[PDB]
Amino acid sequence: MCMKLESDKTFPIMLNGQVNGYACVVGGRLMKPLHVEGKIDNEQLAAVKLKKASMYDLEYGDVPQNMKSDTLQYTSDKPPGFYNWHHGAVQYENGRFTVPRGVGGKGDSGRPILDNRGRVVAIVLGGANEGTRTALSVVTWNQKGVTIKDTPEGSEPW
Amino acid sequence: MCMKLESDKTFPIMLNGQVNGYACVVGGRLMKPLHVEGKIDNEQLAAVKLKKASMYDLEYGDVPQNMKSDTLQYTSDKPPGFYNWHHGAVQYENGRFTVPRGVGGKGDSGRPILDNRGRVVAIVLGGANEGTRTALSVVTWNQKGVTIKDTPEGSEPW
Amino acid sequence: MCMKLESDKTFPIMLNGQVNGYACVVGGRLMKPLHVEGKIDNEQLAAVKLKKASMYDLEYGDVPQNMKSDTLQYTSDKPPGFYNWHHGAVQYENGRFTVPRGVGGKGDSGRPILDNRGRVVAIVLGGANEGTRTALSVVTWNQKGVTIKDTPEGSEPW
Amino acid sequence: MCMKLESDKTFPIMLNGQVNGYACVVGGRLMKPLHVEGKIDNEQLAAVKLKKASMYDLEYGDVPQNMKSDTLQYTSDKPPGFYNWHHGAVQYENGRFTVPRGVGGKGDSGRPILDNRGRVVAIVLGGANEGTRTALSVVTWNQKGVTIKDTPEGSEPW
Repeated sequence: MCMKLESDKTFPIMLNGQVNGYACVVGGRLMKPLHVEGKIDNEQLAAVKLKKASMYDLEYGDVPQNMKSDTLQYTSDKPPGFYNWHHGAVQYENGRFTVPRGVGGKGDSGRPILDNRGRVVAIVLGGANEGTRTALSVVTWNQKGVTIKDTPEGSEPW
Repeated sequence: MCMKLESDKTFPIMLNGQVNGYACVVGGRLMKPLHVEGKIDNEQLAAVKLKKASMYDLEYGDVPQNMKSDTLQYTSDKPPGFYNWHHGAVQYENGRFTVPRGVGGKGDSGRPILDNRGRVVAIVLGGANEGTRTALSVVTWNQKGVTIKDTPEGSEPW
Repeated sequence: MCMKLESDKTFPIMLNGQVNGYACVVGGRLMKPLHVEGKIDNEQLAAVKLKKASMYDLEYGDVPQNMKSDTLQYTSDKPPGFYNWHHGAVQYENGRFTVPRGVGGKGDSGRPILDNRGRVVAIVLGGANEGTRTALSVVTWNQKGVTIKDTPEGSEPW
Repeated sequence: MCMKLESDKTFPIMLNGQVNGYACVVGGRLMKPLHVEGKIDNEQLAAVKLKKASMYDLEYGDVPQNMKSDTLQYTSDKPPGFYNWHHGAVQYENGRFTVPRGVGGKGDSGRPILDNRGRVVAIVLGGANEGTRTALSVVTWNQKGVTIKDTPEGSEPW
């Protein structure tokens, strides 16, 4: 469903032995979290220059020679309820994302959140424990279309 | 229906003798009426510092970790029609909330008013007897999402 | 008959370790033993002031607003013998109270004795010890209606 | 199996909103960890005065009346492996207590490891994920029977 579109499209961040985060291409732009250290695979886009965003906890750069294809696409249209994920289902309510407790941790701090049509609405960065379902510190796009970072209080980077 | 959803979300307040008004938790925020005195039953949120909002007759505060299973999402979208309720059914004809004649009484002045899909649109404070189908004063949200009061006539605050 | 009627009428006293006595609501007044120590349950009824009658080994006070359905009227009329009781049956032969040996004991100081019509007739505070029929030191009401203290020799209060 | 066996003996420790650890009744001793902060439940086993250890990261005391039910015999007679547990089965291969991946989180820092005959063998404190399979820092009893600590490298309390 969602994993068949995310696979071979979202690229791991190797810390020389284990994955630390994930890097994703949206709109022809490669981006990966700033707090995640390591080297991304495949030589065709591992040498891309990334510039810091600091406030968004992201580093973004343009992937070359394949911007026409292999684009996840992004959309600000976010009707609440039942968005899919590589770890199952996340729910949208009151301007905030919720995931079941327990799932999520280190190594999952860069995965995108897709739609029913393979469209990205989110790039997960961190999470905060909220008792029964944990919230997600995440960059999204508001109604106008500008990137905004939503952080629940006390959110570690998973 | 509404009783099942409001269970384990609506926490009554006792005056150390008996219940004198419920307290609601909406949007990750506890709020109780100003005129309701006494401590609340659930001791986890009985020790939270509560800020006065005496224009709206509510003490409000932030829940510690009950963001899910006490969310009880609110929306300002209130189409005219019928809404479910703790006791019976309420209606939003002509921009006001009216209950049947005999229902409603002292000690029952914190009850939320839910939607068809279980979204709180109203918080009951008091009410007045406008013949049959008595209206009731209530804290709601306008079109822009800003909290307002609706206090019709000489509504005795129970 | 006796077990159903004494339910929600005999209010246990806790010394924060265990039940150690019963406080009884009769005639529109609460009364509990002096020699029992701890905190009465039913926090509505725990907050009332109790004044001491050291002559009858009691603390008595006015009950809260629950006038109706919580009277439990007492009877000065005492036909001899065959009275029901919480732990069994008592007897009123020769103006004294006799029980089978082995009943009662520490932690059971304050349970009432009911008549055939369910009206309370006696509230025990301790007990003597005869070989077969154990005696009970008790607060009863005289044939004129004035309260009296019937205590046999060697009444262990427990 | 062990879930029913250790029930009503493994008393949880409150973080004032949830459970952050477990306490054990071993040989009349109320054993709870020191890093697990908060208030222990009940009142019979909560009002006692505990004495810190700070070398084994436990705290101990005595029960006043519960000796009839304070029945959890500790035993150092320990063949290497195949021991039950609250969650699964633990293995003592190569002189080290071992568990599969993942299981064990916050709220699970104080529960005993039982024997095949319902005897307490170990009291878990923390763990580390390294080597072939993850290992546990735990307080146990050696061959001579004196209290001993076994701790891996980088064994933070989960």
